[PDB]
Amino acid sequence: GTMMNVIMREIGKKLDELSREFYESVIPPIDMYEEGGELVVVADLAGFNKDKISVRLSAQNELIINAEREIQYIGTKYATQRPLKIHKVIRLPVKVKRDSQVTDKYENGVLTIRIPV
Amino acid sequence: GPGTMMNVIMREIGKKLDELSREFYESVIPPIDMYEEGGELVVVADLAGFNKDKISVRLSAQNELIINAEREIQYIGTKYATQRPLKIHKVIRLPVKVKRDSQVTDKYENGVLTIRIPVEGSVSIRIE
Amino acid sequence: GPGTMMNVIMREIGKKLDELSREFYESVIPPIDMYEEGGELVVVADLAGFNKDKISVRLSAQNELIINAEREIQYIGTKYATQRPLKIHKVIRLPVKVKRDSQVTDKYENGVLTIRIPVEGSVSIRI
Amino acid sequence: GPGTMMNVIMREIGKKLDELSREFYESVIPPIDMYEEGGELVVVADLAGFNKDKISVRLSAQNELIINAEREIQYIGTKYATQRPLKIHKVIRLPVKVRDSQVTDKYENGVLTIRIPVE
Ligand SMILES: [Cl-]
Ligand SMILES: [Cl-]
Ligand SMILES: [Cl-]
Repeated sequence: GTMMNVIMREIGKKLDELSREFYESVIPPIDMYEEGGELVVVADLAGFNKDKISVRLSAQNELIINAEREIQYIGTKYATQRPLKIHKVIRLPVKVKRDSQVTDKYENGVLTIRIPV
Repeated sequence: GPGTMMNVIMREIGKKLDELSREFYESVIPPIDMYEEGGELVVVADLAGFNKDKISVRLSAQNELIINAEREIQYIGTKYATQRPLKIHKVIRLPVKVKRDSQVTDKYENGVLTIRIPVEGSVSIRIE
Repeated sequence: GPGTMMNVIMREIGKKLDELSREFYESVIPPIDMYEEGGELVVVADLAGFNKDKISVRLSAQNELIINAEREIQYIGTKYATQRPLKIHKVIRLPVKVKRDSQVTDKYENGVLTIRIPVEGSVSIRI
Repeated sequence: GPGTMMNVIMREIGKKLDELSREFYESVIPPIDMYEEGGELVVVADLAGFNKDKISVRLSAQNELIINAEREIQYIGTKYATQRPLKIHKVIRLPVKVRDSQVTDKYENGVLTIRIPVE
């Protein structure tokens, strides 16, 4: 549910055995700043397909990042921490114009989003 | 009923875990997948936005894999959130015994670091 | 070896504790002094920045004192911290039985709330 | 230094909100509000029951803002609880950059309101 519950779930773990469920809550970390008249969001979101990443602006001034991937490995599996599904809701600091041109770029695993304000 | 400090503390922990800091991500990133097939151990790590030259992989004498990375991120203008990690030091305990002597391959594509490691199926050799 | 998650969580909570939430202070304000003098129980509460009409005081069936208080912080500007409480509900176990028949007096000055509660009591005898 | 607040809070684990220690409130009082309007930055702190003369504020080398206060409390009777803090030392990290400047404080209704002007 909450972050606290997510994080407390991992409380007795070593740092190399954190659950997938935890990374599905915590990924992606996000940088946010405003420069040149637009609001810029930057996400570390490695190893997804561009057609499998969705970005959304809510009525509620929330930025929603969605991503999905499938991962199947041949052989003996020892750790499967990399997240399959991502759902990141970001409340926006400053109001964004309803009609706007929004730019995004996905490179080197990094998702950069530019929203005019 | 006066209520308890315990609940107060719990409630406050919750608030503090609600938004997570860069230092927190520096300690948990990368998440890894780890699997063995055809006498190879593979580690796959989500490690977006680094330069190949700034990443290091080290195999220790304790059968551990060490992933290191560092970057600089420039912030201009008002900055509301700064979660993305600048420095990475992930220590992974390897599930199977691996051959330090043999050749280790890795690659870095789409933010994903992959490390292929030969597994010891024989008698171990130490070259030092 | 590999770090511990626990230490990470500890570190993460610890460094944020210098700034504590409004809800935390709504839980712990006010601190009180309590002492019996002159056949009445005296409760002294550090409760700054309230309007005297917004403070209310009650006495439970379970021999508790309840100190309620409410206020709104209007202040406009670019906020950096919001620690100060808005609503106060504090329930205090009273160490002696109160005479439920008697008038309770409360004074409020310098943010300090003083409450005097007449109590029931008798000289102890061992014949 | 760091982790001191953790220890302060964790010391009251297992207590009812009824019976929190003086030392707790000594570390935790006062709650503050911080916000900038105009050139000055205003700090509103709930610091009931002090004597204005006894209240001291300085600005630090590290640019932390320091609030000091001391007082005595008097009881005639049987004491059941003494939570109210006697000595207050609050170090506040300043968000805006500092250059020693004029500071204005007004202490009314137990509320300390201070204005600091930063460039
Ligand atoms: Cl959605
Ligand atoms: Cl190392
Ligand atoms: Cl000093």
